Amino acid sequence: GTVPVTWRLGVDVGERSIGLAAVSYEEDKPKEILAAVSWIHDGGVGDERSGASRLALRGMARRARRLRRFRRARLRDLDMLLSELGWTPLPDKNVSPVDAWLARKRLAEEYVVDETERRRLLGYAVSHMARHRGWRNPWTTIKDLKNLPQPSDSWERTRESLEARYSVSLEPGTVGQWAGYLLQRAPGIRLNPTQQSLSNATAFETRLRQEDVLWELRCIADVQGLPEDVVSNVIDAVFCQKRPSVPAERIGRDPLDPSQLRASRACLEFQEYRIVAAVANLRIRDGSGSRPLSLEERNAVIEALLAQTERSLTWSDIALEILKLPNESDLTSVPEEDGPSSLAYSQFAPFDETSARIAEFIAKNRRKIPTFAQWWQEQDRTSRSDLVAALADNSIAGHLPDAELEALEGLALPSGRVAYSRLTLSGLTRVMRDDGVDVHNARKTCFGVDDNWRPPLPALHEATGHPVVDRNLAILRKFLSSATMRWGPPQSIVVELGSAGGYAAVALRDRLLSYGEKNGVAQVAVFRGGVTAEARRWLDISIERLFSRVAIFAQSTSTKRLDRRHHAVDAVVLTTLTPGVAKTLADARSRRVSASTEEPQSPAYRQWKESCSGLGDLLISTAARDSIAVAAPLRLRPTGALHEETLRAFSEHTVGAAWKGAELRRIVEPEVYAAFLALTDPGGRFLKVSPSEDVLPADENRHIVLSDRVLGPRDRVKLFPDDRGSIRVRGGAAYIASFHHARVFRWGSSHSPSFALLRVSLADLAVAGLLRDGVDVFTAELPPWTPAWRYASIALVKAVESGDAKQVGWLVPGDELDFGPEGVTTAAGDLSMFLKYFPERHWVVTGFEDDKRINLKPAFLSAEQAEVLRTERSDRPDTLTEAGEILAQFFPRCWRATVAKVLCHPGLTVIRRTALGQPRWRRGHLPYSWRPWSADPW
RNA sequence: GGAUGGCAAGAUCCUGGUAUGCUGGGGAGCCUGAAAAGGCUACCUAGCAAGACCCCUUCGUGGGGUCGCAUUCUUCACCCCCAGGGGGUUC
DNA sequence: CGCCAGATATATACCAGGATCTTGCCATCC
DNA sequence: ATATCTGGCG
Repeated sequence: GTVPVTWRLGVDVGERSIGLAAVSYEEDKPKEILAAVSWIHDGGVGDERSGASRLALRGMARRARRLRRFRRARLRDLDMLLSELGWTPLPDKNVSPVDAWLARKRLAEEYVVDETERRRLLGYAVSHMARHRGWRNPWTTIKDLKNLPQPSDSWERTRESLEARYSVSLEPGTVGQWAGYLLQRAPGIRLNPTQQSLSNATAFETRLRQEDVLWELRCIADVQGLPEDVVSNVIDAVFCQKRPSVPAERIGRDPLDPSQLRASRACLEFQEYRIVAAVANLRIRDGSGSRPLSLEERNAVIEALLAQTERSLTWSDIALEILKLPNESDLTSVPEEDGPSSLAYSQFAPFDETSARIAEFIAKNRRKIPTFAQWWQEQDRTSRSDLVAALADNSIAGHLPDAELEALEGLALPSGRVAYSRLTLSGLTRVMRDDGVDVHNARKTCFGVDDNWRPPLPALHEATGHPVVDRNLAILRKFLSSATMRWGPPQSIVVELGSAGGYAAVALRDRLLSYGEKNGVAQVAVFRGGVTAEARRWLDISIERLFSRVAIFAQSTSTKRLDRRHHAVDAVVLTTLTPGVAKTLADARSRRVSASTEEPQSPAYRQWKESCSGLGDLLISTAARDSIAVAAPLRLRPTGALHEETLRAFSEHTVGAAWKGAELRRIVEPEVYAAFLALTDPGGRFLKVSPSEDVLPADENRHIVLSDRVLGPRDRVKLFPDDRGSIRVRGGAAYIASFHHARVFRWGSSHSPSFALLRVSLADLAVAGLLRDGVDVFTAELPPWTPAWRYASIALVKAVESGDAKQVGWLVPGDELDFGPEGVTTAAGDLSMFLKYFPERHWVVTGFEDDKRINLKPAFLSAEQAEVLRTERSDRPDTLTEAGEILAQFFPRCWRATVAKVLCHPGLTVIRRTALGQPRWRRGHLPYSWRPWSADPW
C-alpha cells in the first residue's frame, strides 16, 4: 500500500513549533516537495502566566488532594488517641475565637490544680496545634525533631523585632502567648504574613518551625506535670508526618533484567562490580603483547582496591606498587571488544566508597556504634550487601538496633542510582571472577545476548517526561509513520534545533537512530544550532520574499520569525545537508562575522549547489500553490479543569417576587429551574428570555411544585451570583471552565441560512453526566438546565426549540478556517486596513467570546513577533513601518468575529489536517474537514 | 577529533509538608448608620475539583482504602508493539 | 439601549531532597 | 491568554 520513492526527512525543531518536510531526490537533486508543514504546538504549558507545564499543574493538584486526605487522616488518628486520653477538641460552631491560644498560654504560665478542668483546656490547645503544626524537613523523623534547638534562632529573632516596635517583652515567651496579646493592643494585626497583589503593621516575619512548636509542647508538659508514657505518645501523634519516598515506577529498569530495578550507587554489589569489571578488561604487555591478567595477579590487585579506605591507589601505583611491573605503561585497559586502549596513570583507581564511609563513621563514632562496630567487624559482605541495599531503601523508601540507628543518620552515604539492578551486578561479578572473562562477554554467559550488545536505545513510542520535547516528539513520529506509509523510508534525516533544547537533541536523535537501525536509514544528522538559516541565505532563499510579505521595522530587516511557515521551509532545505557540508557552511559563516570576506567554494559546497540549485524554484512553486501548511493539533480528550477554583456565595430570590430574564437563568436548583421554565412557556423545552427584562410578573402567590416538596410564595430559591455560566460544587457556586469545544447549529434556507454557536464547557459534560466511557462528547443532547443552554444565543435557542436548528458540525480551539480564494468578504473596520497589508485567508479558532462571536487569529503569523511589536511602539515610536502599527494594534485581541458574519461563507471550509499536513476529506474514524454552509446531519 | 577520572551548574518531574486564599459554619474587636444590618480588620472550625470505584460490613444507608486537571486526532473503527499497557491511521 | 474597544479577573507562594536528564569546566592517556 | 466586566459610543 506504499508508493516507494527516494526521499529525505527534514525537521526544524522550534520552541513552540516544529517544521517537517519530506523531499524526494532523483540522483542526485531534489525534484518534488512531497510534504512540508510546520505544526504549532503549545510547548506543554498549561498556565500561560508563570509558565508551569500541564503535568506540573496535575501533580500539584494531585499532591494537594493527598495532602488534604493525609491531613484529614492524621487529625482523626490524633482525635482517636486523645479520646481514651480524656481530652476535648474545639467544636466548630460556637466557641471563643481565642480559646486555643489562651489555653497554650495559661498552661505555660499558671499550674491549674483541678484535674478535670485541666483536661478540657488540654484538648482545645492540642487540636489547634495539630491544625497549625508548622514546617520541618520531611526527611527527618519525630525523634530528630526532638533533638533540635528548642526554640530556634529565627523565633528568638522574630520575638526581638516585636519587642523593639511595640515596646513589650513577654516571659518566657512561647508563640501561643505572643499571639493572644498582640491581637489586643493594636487590633487587626495579622500573625503570619501573606501577599495577594498596603497600609498596616504585621506581627511576624518568618514561618514557625515544628521545633519551636515542640518547644512549647514540652514546656507545658513540664509545668503541668505529665507522665512520660502519655506525653511521648501524644507528641509522636501530633507531629506524625508521613515519611517521603520515591515511587517504584520512577526507578529505571535494568536493561538486562527488566524485572528488577536499578540498584543504588552506595550498593556493595555495585562497588565490587565496578572494581571486578575494571580489572577483567586490563591487559599487560607480553611481547608483542598483549594478554589479560593472570588469575592470581587479578585477585591480588582486586583485594588491594577493596581494602583501601581512601582513593589513593592510582593506575600507576597498580602497575608498580602491587604487581611490581617494570614500567607504568606496561599495563593498559580496553573499553570495547578488542579495541583501542588508554589509561591515565595519574588518575585514581576505584575503591569501595560505601565500606570506607562505613569505616570512617565507625572510626569516628564508635561510642555511638559499639555493638555494630563489633558486629560489622566479622560480618561478611554477603550480608552487608543486603544490609546496604536496605540502607539505601531506608534513606529512601522503600536486624537493626533502634538505639544505634538514630546516630547512624550523621553518616553520608553515596546518593544516586546506577545503570544495573542488584542481582544483575551480583551475577555478573561472580562470572567475571570465576571464568576470567570480559564484562561484555559476562553478559553472554549470564543472559541470552549476542556479543557485544549496547543497551537498547529509547524508542519513538516512549515519552521523555519533558513537556517541550514530548510535544515535538509526538508530532514527529506521527509525521514519520504517515510518511513511511505514504512513501518509502527516507535516505537521510536532518534535524535543526533553535540551552533547554540540549536534552531534545540527544533524546530525539537517539530515538531516531533506533528508528533507522530498525527501518534501515543510512544517515542521521543533527545540528546545533544555526546551520539552516545560513543554508538559505547562501542560496538566495529569503522567506520574506518567498511569500510576498511587507517589512515591519523602520530599518529594513529579514522578517524570519514573522511567518510561521518558515519552520517547514527550513525543514525542506535541511534535506540537502550532510554533516560535513553543514559545518563547512557554518565555518564560513563565522569567517564573516569576525572580520575579508571573500566568497565560498569547496568540493563539498560546489557539489551541494549543483545538486541544490533547483530548490530556488521549487519553493516558489510550492508557495504559489499554497502547499506549505500551518497546523495545530486538536484537544479532544474531555479531561482538565472542570471549573474555576473560586468558590462563591449564592444569591437568594423569593418565589413570590418579580423575575427578570437574568434572574431566571441564575436559578440554581435544576428542578426549580424547570419549574420557572414552565412558568415562562408551558410547552417549551428551553428558556427563550432576554435578561434585563421582566418575563414573569410579581405574582404575590407564586408556587413551585417539585418531586421533593412544593415551595410557598414566601420560600426562597438560591441563585448563582452572576449571569454567567456556572455550576454548584460542594455547596458553592463556581464559574465554568473555558470552553472544551463548540457545537455548530444552523437553520433557515439552504441558500441563505443563519448559523450560531453553542459554547460547551467541561462543566457541562460533568453535570450532564456525559463523562462515562462510550460517550461522544460533541454530539449528545445537553439538558436545558446545563449552562451551555442557559447562555446560548437567544435566536439560537428559539430556532432549536422550533425543531429548525440541527447540529451540523463542531469546532474546537486550533482547527483551520480556509476561506478559499474567495477570502474574507465581510471585511469591515480595522480588519479592512489589516488585509491591505497582511492578505490572510487562513485563520485559527482561539476562543468563543460570547454566544454570538468567535475569536480568530491569523494562521500564518506568529504571536511572538507581533508582541515584540506592541512593546516597540510604546517605547520607541516612529520606528516601525505603517504595517507595523497595523499589526501592533491588531494582535492583542486579534479578531473578534460575529459567528453569523463568519459561517455565512459557502465558501469557507474548516480544515482538519493529517500528520503530513494534508486535509482529511474522507469521513473516516479520524476527524475530518467539512463545510459549515452545505454540511448536513446524518 | 575519540577514551577515562573528577568538578560545577542548570532542566524536568516526583514525594511529603507549611502558610495563605475562597466558600460554609462561627464570633474577638471596630466603623459607617436615629435605626434594622451590615462591612471592616482579624481569628476558630470544615472542605477545596465533579466524581468513579473498592475494601470491611457488625448491614452502620454507614466506617477506610485508593484513583480523579498528564500522555493535544474524545467515543466508535483497524494496523502495530511487549496480557495488560504503549503506538500509528496516508486524502 | 446595541455594539465596539479598552480594561479586568483568573488561587499563590514557599520548603528538603529523591528519580530522570543535559550542559559547562578541569585533567591525563591514545 | 481568555471570558468576563465596565464605560463610553453611536
